[PDB]
Amino acid sequence: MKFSLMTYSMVSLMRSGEMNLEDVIAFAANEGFDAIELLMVNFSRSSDEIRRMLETHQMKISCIDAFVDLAAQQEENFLENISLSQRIIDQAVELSAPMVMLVPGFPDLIASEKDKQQALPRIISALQKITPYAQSKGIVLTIENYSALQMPFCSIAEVLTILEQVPGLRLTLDYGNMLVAGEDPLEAYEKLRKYIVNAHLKDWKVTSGQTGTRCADGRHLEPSLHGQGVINFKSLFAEMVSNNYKGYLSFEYEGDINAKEAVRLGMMHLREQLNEVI
Amino acid sequence: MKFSLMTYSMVSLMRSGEMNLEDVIAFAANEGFDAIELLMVNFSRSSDEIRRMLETHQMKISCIDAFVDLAAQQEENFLENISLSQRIIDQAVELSAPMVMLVPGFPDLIASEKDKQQALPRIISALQKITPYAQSKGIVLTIENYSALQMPFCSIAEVLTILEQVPGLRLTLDYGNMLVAGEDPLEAYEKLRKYIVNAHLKDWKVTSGQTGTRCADGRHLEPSLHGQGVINFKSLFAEMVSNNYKGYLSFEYEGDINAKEAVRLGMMHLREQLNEVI
Ligand SMILES: [Mn+2]
Ligand SMILES: [Mn+2]
Repeated sequence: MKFSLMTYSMVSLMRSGEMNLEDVIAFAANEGFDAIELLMVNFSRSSDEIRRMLETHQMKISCIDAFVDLAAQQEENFLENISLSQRIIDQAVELSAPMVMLVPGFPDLIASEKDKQQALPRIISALQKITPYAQSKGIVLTIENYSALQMPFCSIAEVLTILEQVPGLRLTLDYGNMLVAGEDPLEAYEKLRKYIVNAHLKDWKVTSGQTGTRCADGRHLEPSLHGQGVINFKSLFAEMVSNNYKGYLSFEYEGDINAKEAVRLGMMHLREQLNEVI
Repeated sequence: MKFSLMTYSMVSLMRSGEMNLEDVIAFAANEGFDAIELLMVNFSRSSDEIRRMLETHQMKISCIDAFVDLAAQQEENFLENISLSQRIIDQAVELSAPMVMLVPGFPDLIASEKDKQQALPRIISALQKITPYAQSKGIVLTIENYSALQMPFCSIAEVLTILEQVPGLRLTLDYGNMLVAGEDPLEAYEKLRKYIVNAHLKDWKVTSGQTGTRCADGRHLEPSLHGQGVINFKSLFAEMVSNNYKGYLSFEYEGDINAKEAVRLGMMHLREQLNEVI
């Protein structure tokens, strides 16, 4: 039951220039994380440089995350996105990360029911091409269940449909995203357990006005510090220990509290809950 | 002073299957719009049937909108995104749309201040290749000022810096997005007037909790029906009339009110304000 810190959780401070990637790695080390989950949106940093930072701070990468448009209808773009996915797998090899997580589409690019219906077999086809490459390189490929419901990979049923058609594909369960999709997060873990090799932990609190995140049941949702919202982390941890889960628990925070403070506060809660289970 | 309906404003009902594209075109005609502004996320609709729908309902396309990653760091992907942009221009020719609007990056793909700095010259170089192609096809190419501030095309200064480096490039001014960026919308119009060939009209109201849109000055923002928020549309209309603006005013709504109701309500307000000017 090791914890990893998503670099995406620190994106506010990376965007302001207050933290660079090495600062995020050093902060993860200082806060007792076993790994980082590295969001990769370009290859501008050399592998040598990242490896140096990891060695300096005695840190590992548990998983590399990327957004890739595997729903692309244009053949040349679709093919280049499969190629980009293979480049990401190569980066995992170079950086000793055991796993990749792809978000295989973009919500603004699905603008109708027909678009969603067409995106699904396209995404499946792409993953059927990418996963064998990942396997040949010794890398575990996952997708994440998402929060924008026009994407055909949010509900338990949607993610199961993909996983059952892509040999060897695994799942990063974003526990909080399941709430947005109208699912019970614990039931999602139970139904998808055999596929779950990685997990994202984030929390939500209910609001009165629009947020750009409304779950299927109508409740307005705002990112919450972990333990201050509605997600029951202890029940998940109890089931995971019961089932001898061996993956990482990745800290995700998408809110507006200072990112370092949010990590310190939320990890206090998550560690307390895990200790109650252990 | 003509009005166009963004098909994006109807995206909720297209995603739910309640409206198809022809329904949006017929709705626009029934509500007295001169045109639609068509969001194009794929080429799956046949040009012949779109043209048929437009003739049936006596409607036009004022502008085609698309999202393309012109900041892509990987050369193969970047070149294919230039090619995709040229294909979008070809669709504008096939559909008799006189104008294209590109959103030239994706906010989740800019994860640091360094990424923003590197993205800007990349986007400019792409637009320097795409704009002569548009010119060769008689199409006016625009970008839109955006709302996620990690993208180097949100402030007045950022948009002006791009426009002044790309001969013939023009601007779709999203009046509400300027408010997100901490600018005065009317001042944005005044400073960018010579480039503005299309405009998006949307409104915002002020809220207390997290929304995924925080204005640069700290106010949390919620999509508003036009006239119920803080954007002064009459001042803009007065200046556009004084300057004899010849483009379209495009109706944008990103909120959760039923999309047909939102069009009817917001257009009542906007037409009243325009009538007060004339
Ligand atoms: Mn996640
Ligand atoms: Mn707009």
